[PDB]
Amino acid sequence: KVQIINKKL
Amino acid sequence: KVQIINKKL
Amino acid sequence: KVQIINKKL
Amino acid sequence: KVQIINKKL
Amino acid sequence: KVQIINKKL
Amino acid sequence: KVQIINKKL
Amino acid sequence: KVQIINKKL
Amino acid sequence: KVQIINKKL
Amino acid sequence: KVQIINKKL
Amino acid sequence: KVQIINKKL
Repeated sequence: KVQIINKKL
Repeated sequence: KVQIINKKL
Repeated sequence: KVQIINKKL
Repeated sequence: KVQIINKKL
Repeated sequence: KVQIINKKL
Repeated sequence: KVQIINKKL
Repeated sequence: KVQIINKKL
Repeated sequence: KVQIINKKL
Repeated sequence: KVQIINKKL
Repeated sequence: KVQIINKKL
């Protein structure tokens, strides 16, 4: 897996 | 796994 | 695993 | 494992 | 394991 | 920037 | 910047 | 900067 | 800076 | 700076 989980609030 | 979990609040 | 868990609050 | 757990509050 | 646990408060 | 540069050879 | 540069050879 | 430079040979 | 430079040969 | 420079040969 190559993955980015990005969450901006 | 290559992964970034990034969370900005 | 290569991983960054980054959390800015 | 290569890992950074970074938490800024 | 190569790891940094960094916590700034 | 949130970025992964992954290169497998 | 949140970044991983991963290179496997 | 939060960064991992990982190189496996 | 939070950083890991990891090199395995 | 929080940093690890790790080199295995």
